[PDB]
Amino acid sequence: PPEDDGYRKPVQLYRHWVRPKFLQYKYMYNYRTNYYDDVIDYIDKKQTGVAREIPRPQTWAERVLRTRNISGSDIDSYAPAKRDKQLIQTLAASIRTYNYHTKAYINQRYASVL
Repeated sequence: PPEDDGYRKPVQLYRHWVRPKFLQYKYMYNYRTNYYDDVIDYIDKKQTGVAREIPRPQTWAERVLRTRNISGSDIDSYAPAKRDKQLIQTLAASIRTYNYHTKAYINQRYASVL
């Protein structure tokens, strides 16, 4: 249908007025920063003396995983809690190991006949 179209039509909707700016959206900024993050990281830690291999180019999915690694990890990090809670009862059992002990074996007699 849009073959004999030429241009993309003049201005419309003059009287009502629409189109507030909507100037910024977050993930677009994330993508823009993503396209340069690896190279800027490489260079600015290069002046610090720490070494890294060449910034191999990354694909879009690779870029998104990179972004999640640099952003999702920062916003989502709750590793320590359940581990120590689970270790709590193991330690409690470790104290509880007394259980009156005693009896046992390889412990009998006093004879010196060898």
